[PDB]
Amino acid sequence: SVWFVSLFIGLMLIGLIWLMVFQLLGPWNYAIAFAFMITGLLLTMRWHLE
Repeated sequence: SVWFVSLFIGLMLIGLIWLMVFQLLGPWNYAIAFAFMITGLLLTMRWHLE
């Protein structure tokens, strides 16, 4: 499944983002954050109007 794989990338990204909040410079940290914004949106556009 293409959505399930996508979701999994997004969790893997969230799992990385929790690490960027509490454990792990700036413009790179926010870049990784941004990429999970792309992934977040990607999953919404998987699906469409009938």
